Amino acid sequence: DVYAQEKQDFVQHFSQIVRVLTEDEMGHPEIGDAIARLKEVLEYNAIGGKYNRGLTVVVAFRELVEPRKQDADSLQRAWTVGWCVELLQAFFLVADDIMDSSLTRRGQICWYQKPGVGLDAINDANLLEACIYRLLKLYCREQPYYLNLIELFLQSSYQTEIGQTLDLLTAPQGNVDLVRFTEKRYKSIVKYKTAFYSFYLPIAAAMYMAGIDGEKEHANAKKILLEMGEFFQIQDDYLDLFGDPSVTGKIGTDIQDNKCSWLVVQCLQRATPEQYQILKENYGQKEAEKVARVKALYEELDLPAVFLQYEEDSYSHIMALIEQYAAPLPPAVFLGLARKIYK
Amino acid sequence: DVYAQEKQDFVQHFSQIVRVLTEDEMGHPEIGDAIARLKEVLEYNAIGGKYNRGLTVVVAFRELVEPRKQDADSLQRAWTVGWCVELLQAFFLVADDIMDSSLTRRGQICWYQKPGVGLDAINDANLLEACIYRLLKLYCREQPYYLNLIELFLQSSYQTEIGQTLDLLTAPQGNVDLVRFTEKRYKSIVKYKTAFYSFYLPIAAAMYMAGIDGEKEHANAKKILLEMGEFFQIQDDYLDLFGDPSVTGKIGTDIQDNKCSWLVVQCLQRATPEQYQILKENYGQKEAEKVARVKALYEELDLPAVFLQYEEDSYSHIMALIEQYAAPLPPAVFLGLARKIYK
Ligand SMILES: O=C(O)Cn1c(C(=O)NCP(=O)(O)O)cc2ccc3ccccc3c21
Ligand SMILES: O=C(O)Cn1c(C(=O)NCP(=O)(O)O)cc2ccc3ccccc3c21
Repeated sequence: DVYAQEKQDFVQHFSQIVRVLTEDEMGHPEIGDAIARLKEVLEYNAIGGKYNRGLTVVVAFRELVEPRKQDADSLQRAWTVGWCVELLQAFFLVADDIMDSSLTRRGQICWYQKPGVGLDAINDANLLEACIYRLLKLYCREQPYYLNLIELFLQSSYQTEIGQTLDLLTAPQGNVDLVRFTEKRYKSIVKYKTAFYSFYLPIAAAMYMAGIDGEKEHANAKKILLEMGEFFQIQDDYLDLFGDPSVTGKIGTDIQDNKCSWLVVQCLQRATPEQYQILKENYGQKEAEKVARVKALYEELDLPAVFLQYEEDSYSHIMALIEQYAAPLPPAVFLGLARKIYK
Repeated sequence: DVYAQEKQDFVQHFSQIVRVLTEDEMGHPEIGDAIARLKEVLEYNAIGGKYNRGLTVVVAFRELVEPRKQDADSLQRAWTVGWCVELLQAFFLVADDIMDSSLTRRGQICWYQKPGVGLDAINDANLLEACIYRLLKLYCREQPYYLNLIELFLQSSYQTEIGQTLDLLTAPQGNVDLVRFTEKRYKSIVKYKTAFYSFYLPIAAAMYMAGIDGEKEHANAKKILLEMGEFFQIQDDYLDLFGDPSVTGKIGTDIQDNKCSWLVVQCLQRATPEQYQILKENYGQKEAEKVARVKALYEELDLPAVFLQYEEDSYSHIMALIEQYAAPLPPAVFLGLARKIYK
């Protein structure tokens, strides 16, 4: 697989990414100690995940570009830009983990939870953000898509930040209100907090690198990718509760955390006044006796079937979008991504 | 005064800055609630300070530009770019306040300390950062210095972030170590965390807007401004303990907070082994009986006189730099700034 294959070269390029970002220490040894911490920040936070968003940039670049323009440098820039997406993600996860008072990320202790870190991780998160642009300058300054990538990563940060503000306003840290749990809000949080940075940003970066800078091509790609974003999160929320924790490699947290999940949204859309009250109680509770009750109400409301139906219609919808908006790009750009997301 | 005069127009432009940043709500009412919070973030965090860094951009722009090129739009962009510096500063202060577990900023409750905020202020700090670039795109996209300003604000964020990492490594939250309190470190923290963003960034922004984009002109300006930065912080640390709290409008916190202040650095440079131990005890302590002891040791070591001597040599040094590096810029750019900083 394009992904399974290149995952090695992508992860092996990280050694250079680090060497390169820890090279301004040469002229200024005065800040060596801060760069030593900056190294530790990257090693701990950019490494450990699936690298799929970062890999998408590499994969999409190969697919969008004529094989003769794929020289040593072009690929060095594709891996780098791929890494910038991972670095952007590392910056959000470090900060999101602080904000939601989390204990683990990828089964490991959250960076801020590590001794000697704590709220210093707020600065660490900022340094991860700074590196996107440091690399972008180091590898793409002379490229004609340079300004386009800076603006893309910047728009992408803003979009996520807006999404996060929306999420935070919707599900506060100790507020059992389901009035603000509307589908219009769920769809909105997903567009801003996840869909944009996870699906639009990686393909869009490759597009700019390929010379595809047109507003219409990007609008067409944005149309397709944002809908893939929407499904990804809906499936993520379904799998959170009904997924097999062996294959998923994670156990259900959603209900216990008062999350505006797709499941609750649907539950709230299809619930008798008493069923609303049953939820109004058991939601946001750490107690296994209470978590079991919601799981049971969702099941009673045939949400696994409502999800199955949604998955069918969604894949049917994405194909319609790919048909309509992929042109003039290679449909494979989108088809490859959809295959990895759907089942 | 250029400052005292324009402070009104600068502060009155903030109403537009806000209107403009809260205008993407028109096409997307779906995120209205997040923008409503985004409004509250700006009103609370960008307003309330002296606006001197922001004002420097306006003042320097007028001084660097031929009065005929100063049309409605040019000034609208100068006020905006001025505001971006304030927004950059707002982003650091919100985050620094969280990190150092502070109670007040400009005598008012810290944004994060306000009910319903807390660590959500980490995201708020990011939104303040996002706005720099949102405004930059809104007002300067079509200007030839556009990319130069994005890179400037970005380099400036990185520099401060590095400075902050350095500071955090030097003075941890409950670590009485004076081994790392060297002058080389003090000078380093000051260059990165303050001098760059406070003095280089504002003048540099005006320079780019004026067409002054040359590496040498910027190196020459950087030479002068970074030294002004160094004094500013040294005076800030002196005034922290020995300033009249009426005129200063602030009371001494430094010693109680284990800060790598200029005073301690000098105290440590000129201290008998027993004087080292006297400090090793009383420093980082909240007790007024212990804070009085350090104040008394500094006095014993004639640091107010060591500072007076430093101020004299420093002003003498800045004038030498202005003589050597201001050309071809108007020396008044630098002279005006120095007058406001020195006594
Ligand atoms: O990485 C993920 O969370 C999901 N994911 C997966 C995935 O984990 N599939 C299950 P597996 O790794 O066990 O075989 C693949 C893949 C590809 C491209 C992507 C782009 C944006 C966002 C996600 C993406 C993505
Ligand atoms: O605003 C400040 O903290 C200091 N400050 C002052 C100042 O407060 N002077 C005392 P005052 O307001 O009571 O008369 C002025 C002035 C000007 C340009 C500056 C540029 C970068 C950084 C600081 C600056 C600056």
